[PDB]
Amino acid sequence: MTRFALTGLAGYIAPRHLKAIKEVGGVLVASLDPATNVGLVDSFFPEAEFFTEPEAFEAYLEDLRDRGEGVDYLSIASPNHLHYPQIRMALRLGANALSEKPLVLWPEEIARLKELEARTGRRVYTVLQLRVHPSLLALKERLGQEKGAKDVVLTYVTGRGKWYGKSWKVDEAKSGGLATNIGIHFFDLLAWLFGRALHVEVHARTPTVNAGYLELEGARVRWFLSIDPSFVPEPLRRQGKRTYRSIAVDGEEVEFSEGFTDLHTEVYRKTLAGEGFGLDEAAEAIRVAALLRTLPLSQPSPENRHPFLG
Amino acid sequence: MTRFALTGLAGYIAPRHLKAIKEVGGVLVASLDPATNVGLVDSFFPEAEFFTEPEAFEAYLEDLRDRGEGVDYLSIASPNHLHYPQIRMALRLGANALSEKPLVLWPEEIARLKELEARTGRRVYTVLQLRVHPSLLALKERLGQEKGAKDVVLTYVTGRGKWYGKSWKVDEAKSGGLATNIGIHFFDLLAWLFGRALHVEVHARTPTVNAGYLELEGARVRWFLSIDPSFVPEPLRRQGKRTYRSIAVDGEEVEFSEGFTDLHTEVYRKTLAGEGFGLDEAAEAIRVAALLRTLPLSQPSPENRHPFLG
Amino acid sequence: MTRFALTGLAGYIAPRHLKAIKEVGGVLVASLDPATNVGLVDSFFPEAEFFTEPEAFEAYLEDLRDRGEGVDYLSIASPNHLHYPQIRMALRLGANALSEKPLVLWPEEIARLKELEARTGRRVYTVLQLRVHPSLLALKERLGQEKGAKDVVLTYVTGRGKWYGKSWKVDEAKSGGLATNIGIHFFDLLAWLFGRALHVEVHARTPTVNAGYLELEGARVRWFLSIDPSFVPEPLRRQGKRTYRSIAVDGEEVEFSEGFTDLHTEVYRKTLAGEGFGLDEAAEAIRVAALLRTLPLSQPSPENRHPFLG
Amino acid sequence: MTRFALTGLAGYIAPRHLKAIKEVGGVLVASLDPATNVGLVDSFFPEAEFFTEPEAFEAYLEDLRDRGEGVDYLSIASPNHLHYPQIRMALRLGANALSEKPLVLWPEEIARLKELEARTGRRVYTVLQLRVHPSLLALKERLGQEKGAKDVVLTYVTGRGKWYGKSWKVDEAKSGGLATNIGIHFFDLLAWLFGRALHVEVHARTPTVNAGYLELEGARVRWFLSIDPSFVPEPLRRQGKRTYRSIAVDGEEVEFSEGDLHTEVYRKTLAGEGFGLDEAAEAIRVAALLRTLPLSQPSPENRHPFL
Ligand SMILES: NC(=O)c1ccc[n+]([C@@H]2O[C@H](COP(=O)([O-])OP(=O)(O)OC[C@H]3O[C@@H](n4cnc5c(N)ncnc54)[C@H](O)[C@@H]3O)[C@@H](O)[C@H]2O)c1
Ligand SMILES: NC(=O)c1ccc[n+]([C@@H]2O[C@H](COP(=O)([O-])OP(=O)(O)OC[C@H]3O[C@@H](n4cnc5c(N)ncnc54)[C@H](O)[C@@H]3O)[C@@H](O)[C@H]2O)c1
Ligand SMILES: NC(=O)c1ccc[n+]([C@@H]2O[C@H](COP(=O)([O-])OP(=O)(O)OC[C@H]3O[C@@H](n4cnc5c(N)ncnc54)[C@H](O)[C@@H]3O)[C@@H](O)[C@H]2O)c1
Ligand SMILES: NC(=O)c1ccc[n+]([C@@H]2O[C@H](COP(=O)([O-])OP(=O)(O)OC[C@H]3O[C@@H](n4cnc5c(N)ncnc54)[C@H](O)[C@@H]3O)[C@@H](O)[C@H]2O)c1
Ligand SMILES: CC(=O)N[C@H]1[C@@H](OP(=O)(O)OP(=O)(O)OC[C@H]2O[C@@H](n3ccc(=O)[nH]c3=O)[C@H](O)[C@@H]2O)O[C@H](C(=O)O)[C@@H](O)[C@@H]1O
Ligand SMILES: CC(=O)N[C@H]1[C@@H](OP(=O)(O)OP(=O)(O)OC[C@H]2O[C@@H](n3ccc(=O)[nH]c3=O)[C@H](O)[C@@H]2O)O[C@H](C(=O)O)[C@@H](O)[C@@H]1O
Ligand SMILES: CC(=O)N[C@H]1[C@@H](OP(=O)(O)OP(=O)(O)OC[C@H]2O[C@@H](n3ccc(=O)[nH]c3=O)[C@H](O)[C@@H]2O)O[C@H](C(=O)O)[C@@H](O)[C@@H]1O
Ligand SMILES: CC(=O)N[C@H]1[C@@H](OP(=O)(O)OP(=O)(O)OC[C@H]2O[C@@H](n3ccc(=O)[nH]c3=O)[C@H](O)[C@@H]2O)O[C@H](C(=O)O)[C@@H](O)[C@@H]1O
Ligand SMILES: [Cl-]
Ligand SMILES: [Cl-]
Ligand SMILES: [Cl-]
Ligand SMILES: [Cl-]
Repeated sequence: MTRFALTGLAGYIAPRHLKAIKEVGGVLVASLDPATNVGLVDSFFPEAEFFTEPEAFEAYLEDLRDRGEGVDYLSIASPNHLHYPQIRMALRLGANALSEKPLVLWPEEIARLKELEARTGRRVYTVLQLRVHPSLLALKERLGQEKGAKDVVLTYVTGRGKWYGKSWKVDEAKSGGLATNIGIHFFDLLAWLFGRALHVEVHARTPTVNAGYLELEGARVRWFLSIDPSFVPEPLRRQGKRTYRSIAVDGEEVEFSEGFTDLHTEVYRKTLAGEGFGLDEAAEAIRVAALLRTLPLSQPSPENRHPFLG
Repeated sequence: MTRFALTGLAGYIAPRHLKAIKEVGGVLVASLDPATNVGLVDSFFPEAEFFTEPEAFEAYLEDLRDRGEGVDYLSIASPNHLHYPQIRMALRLGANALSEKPLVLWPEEIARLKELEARTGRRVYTVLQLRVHPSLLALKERLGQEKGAKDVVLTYVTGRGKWYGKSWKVDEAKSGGLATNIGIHFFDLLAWLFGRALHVEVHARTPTVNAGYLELEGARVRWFLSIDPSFVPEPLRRQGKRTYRSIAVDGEEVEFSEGFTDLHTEVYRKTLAGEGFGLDEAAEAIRVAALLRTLPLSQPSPENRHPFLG
Repeated sequence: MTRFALTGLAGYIAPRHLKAIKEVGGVLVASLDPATNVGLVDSFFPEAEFFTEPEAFEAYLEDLRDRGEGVDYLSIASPNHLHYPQIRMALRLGANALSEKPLVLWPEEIARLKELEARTGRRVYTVLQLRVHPSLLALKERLGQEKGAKDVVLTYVTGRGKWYGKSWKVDEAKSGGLATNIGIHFFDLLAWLFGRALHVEVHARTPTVNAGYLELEGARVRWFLSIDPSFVPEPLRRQGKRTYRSIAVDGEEVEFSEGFTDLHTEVYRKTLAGEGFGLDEAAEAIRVAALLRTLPLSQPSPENRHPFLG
Repeated sequence: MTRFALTGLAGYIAPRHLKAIKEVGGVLVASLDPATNVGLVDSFFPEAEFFTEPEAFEAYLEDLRDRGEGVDYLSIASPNHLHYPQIRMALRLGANALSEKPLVLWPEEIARLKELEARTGRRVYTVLQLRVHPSLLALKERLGQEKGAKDVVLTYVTGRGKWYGKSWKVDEAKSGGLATNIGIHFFDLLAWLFGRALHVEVHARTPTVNAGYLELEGARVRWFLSIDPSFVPEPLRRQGKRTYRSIAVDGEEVEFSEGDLHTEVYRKTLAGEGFGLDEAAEAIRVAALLRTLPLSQPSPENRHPFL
């Protein structure tokens, strides 16, 4: 049984990690979370230890290591800014890391972790589940058959109620900003499908809307991201729908369904089989997100302006 | 359309409150919780306000009240020691209070809420779902048919992993202790079936077990409470059970480990129709738990001793 | 003997409040703060009650009131975004409020407080110690003696090390931003001296620097505000000084880096003597600070530019 | 210049650590505390880094050493239950530790630290200022110029208002209980003066009082500890004194109610004369026994007067 510890046990995404650890036959040995509604853990791993203090959690896994029972993986589902130091914890404990996205917030942290992987003999992986979504895998094989850059329009609107503005997720120093926190997976999907960003522009940057343009090696991309559910197109909004994804590639919609229940598990599966997404796979989206977070706004040309920008 | 606010939204029991508010066709106007994994609320009430600061939640509700739009109920699912001051907030805001058990921790607090109900024109109600469990309402019907006090064996085992001992639930000043935080349900069930407690003894009192004997108007009761999954009887531990709740009366036995899904809803239904559990109904279990809190351990006569003790 | 309760006991400013209350012959009945290094309080008011939960602090004060022993004042030293809801608490308890600056973050809040004072017959005061600084009182007396617009240069450097960036003080939602949390002192000084701001520009807004230009009824004002200690005039840096506050107006320069030891007690004295700063006195600086918060940066004309951006 | 990092910067005792570091020529390079009224630090070490997340502080310190700029000491002033894990962080970073009392909460943690010291070549020290108090260094003096068991009465009343009951200091899992959190100083003083405890009893253990009786190699000791100020003897009381610390040894009283001892401790620690695991271990063993022994009824001759 591969042996896991987990951070962020009380959070929204952690149950998918409990399910994944179970479904690959792993065992959860310990969890860390300063918050304590975590009792769902009893249904999966009735024996797991639990800590509220990071140093106590670390001291415990270090004793496990020192007496031959260390965890193989620290799975990390804490707020975004804690990814890097908790990955650093995984490696100093002689463990591999399996971190929620964004893997870390800064290109400079990716580099530092490259070095520590070397000197530590351990590896850093990340959960990028769009990469295992069967429609998007299908999209990538097709594109492999095609010549020429694609023109892409990417839209993602994901309504959040009021609690969202009271959470770490809108605190730029913890979340990296809207584009990072609700965008990272789409910029990662774009890098995966279309390669490196030669040019990056940001055209709107407010508390509820980020929008802009990328020129990547394989695509020109106009993109729009929002947490305000009224950018949902009116035919779906009159239905009380709260979200809307759409990637169109050369005017054609890319149909990937919501229905998928298993993608965290598939990621965990790939990772254990030595096919996981490492620092090299993750880095380009992080680099773009860091630029998006820090670049001054620019005025878009008409070719370059997302349609929702008007 | 009854208007609710709710405290402790991120917690373990909150989701059953969100379902009861929906199912009774109320609307959730605002929630408070310093912890912010609360996004499940979007699935129910995508417009509700949200606060992490109680003073700000209170000023918002007060504004609504002052402009004629105040909530009807404050549903309270925060840790036990805050039930009382949040019920006080409820009344001072013009809302009835609908509070998780233990309604409050101390009988002196019960008596203060009685005065205040009078000065504020609103009511304090409590969630005592064992009182609407159909097997127990059934058990109560049979008991009413018979003359004489009954001899009762009450066994309540609810396994918890290590997380429980890092939570407020084991902090006696926040939870009132194991016999309050878990036991109040059964002390209240026994008050409802058998009336007042004439004599109370505690025989064991450790971080994981509490046990003792009560003489109530209608019954003699030996009781055993534990958070150690190991006291679940062997036949049920084999099939993976962590929770065992049984009352045996003269030797007829009812299991009620099961069937709680939407008993919260039913409590909400009764409470809205004016047949809710008020301060008069809740006081006696509260008085008993408070006594069990300060009481010195005593040696049990063998007729007074629960069978899981020896 | 004036009865006080206090919020924010564990913080940087609270010790001036303890001293103020003691020195005007007040007594501290109770305090509130989630944080608990507050033991200094025993050496002022060894019997005061202490709460970490706002709802409990409030129920307690309300009991005191209900039995004819309410506090006379709630002194408020919590983070800036909590001022409004805590003054609302004080008034709903039949106490006056004496709040730290900024009295509140939003002008519209000043208008609700005004209505609550009439209903209540209680008053909301604020701590504006610059208005009692002898150097600034004397400046104001001299300026009284001459008609015509004044030409003003205001420099306010309050050097802060790295800890400041992890504090609520740099979280815009809680502090209002540098120009509010520190700036309000000098925007209020300026309003007090020269009246209403007719025109407002912001030239720099970074994490350590805010600067801009005002035109008020009585004066034009070039201002610069920084928490970077490198901005202290070299001559004074040489000497270990980390804070520099001066106002230069028409051929005279008044320094006010020091002289603050007793100013909080003098504010309490004036307020207890019915000469405190109320909503009317505080509102203009609050209005300007709220404007500065949202205004887009603009290119300064050279004559409108503070010399430190020079 | 000796390089320190500090934990617990926002708390009650931290300013004595800032003063000590400054006064022995040290430099504070970084601090950790989840709480943020820490601005006092700018008037000592205006350049120090500051962290609220332990993992982030530790990554930073590790970076410092992965490139030759490590701290030499980690000064630890966080709640008691965090001493052990923070000392571990110190040793794992290649730094020595200088931890507030009690050094750790359990005897078994002492043994594990002793192993880590050997693996690492680094050392764990602790702040036991009563050992540097000139009035107790002088009691110890007079003492070792006679043998034979002493008869000792220890009274330690350290008055605290209502805020104390809302603090980690009364949470037994964090503080170890009253006899540990306050008691450890006098249990250590006694072990230092009189050696190992051979017999231990507890006669009262309430939220405000712990009292009992010890027999040590060199003394019998009746002891009483309270955070309730009303146990200050009615003479010193009617005048609003709120702390009283007395050890009477065969009828003669030394009083240590009123205090720079932290600096002396840092000095001796950096001078190679600090208080290590060996020194700290006995008080820790006794405090652990008392947090856990069942109460017992004292014989009259073994019962502290104040009972
Ligand atoms: N793949 C997806 O579909 C998906 C969806 C949501 C979130 N996420 C990602 O998962 C991570 C968690 O997001 P969440 O949505 O579950 O947010 P969350 O706020 O619901 O959960 C956060 C949890 O982390 C805890 N935490 C805070 N500090 C910690 C520490 N020092 N150590 C351990 N735990 C700590 C908090 O108490 C909280 O319980 C984020 O990185 C986010 O980007 C991914
Ligand atoms: N009938 C049942 O089956 C049942 C089961 C579990 C719990 N409960 C009761 O429900 C209440 C909650 O229990 P829980 O299990 O969900 O514990 P929990 O720890 O999971 O949930 C606690 C929630 O309260 C929040 N909280 C803390 N302070 C608050 C404040 N000042 N205002 C608002 N919220 C605050 C915490 O952040 C947390 O999110 C308790 O009274 C418990 O006795 C009943
Ligand atoms: N006039 C001045 O020179 C001056 C100086 C500093 C602060 N102030 C003002 O005083 C207030 C406090 O500033 P601070 O310097 O002392 O910063 P601080 O961060 O040092 O102290 C803040 C205290 O508020 C507490 N707190 C948080 N939430 C609370 C709540 N709901 N109720 C009660 N307390 C709560 C925190 O735990 C902390 O102990 C701010 O408004 C600030 O603008 C004025
Ligand atoms: N020798 C003495 O006279 C004396 C006096 C007080 C305390 N102490 C010891 O010092 C330590 C601190 O006591 P205190 O009086 O100053 O209590 P305190 O509660 O005033 O200070 C505690 C500080 O620790 C911080 N903290 C909490 N978790 C932390 C973490 N993971 N990392 C860093 N800091 C964290 C808190 O935020 C707080 O600022 C305790 O061991 C106490 O026994 C010694
Ligand atoms: C009826 C009753 O006694 N209610 C009390 C009872 O709650 P309930 O009935 O739901 O316990 P049960 O185990 O049957 O839950 C089913 C699942 O949820 C999981 N569970 C349960 C509790 C929890 O906090 N977290 C959690 O994940 C658990 O792992 C199970 O798998 O114990 C709580 C507690 O001591 O904490 C008390 O606060 C309640 O007042
Ligand atoms: C794939 C992807 O976009 N991942 C990101 C995505 O989450 P996901 O896709 O699951 O949300 P989706 O809208 O599809 O609905 C799921 C349901 O749960 C609700 N939801 C959503 C987030 C949350 O914290 N809580 C929550 O209840 C929501 O109301 C729905 O009802 O948004 C997160 C966020 O917005 O913070 C990011 O942190 C993630 O990186
Ligand atoms: C030597 C010794 O016993 N040390 C222990 C002792 O501290 P010390 O000697 O400093 O307190 P003394 O009673 O002499 O009061 C001094 C003044 O400060 C105030 N004081 C005191 C403690 C506090 O936490 N806060 C505070 O303001 C108090 O109000 C007085 O005004 O109590 C601590 C505690 O209670 O936790 C333990 O952590 C220490 O290890
Ligand atoms: C009058 C005025 O400008 N008030 C504002 C001003 O505070 P004040 O005048 O006291 O600071 P000054 O620069 O003189 O430092 C004095 C010493 O204290 C130390 N100091 C200072 C602030 C602090 O938070 N902590 C601290 O330890 C500092 O290291 C110095 O050693 O900054 C506060 C803030 O920065 O948030 C605002 O909340 C105030 O409203
Ligand atoms: Cl822990
Ligand atoms: Cl809020
Ligand atoms: Cl409280
Ligand atoms: Cl940090």
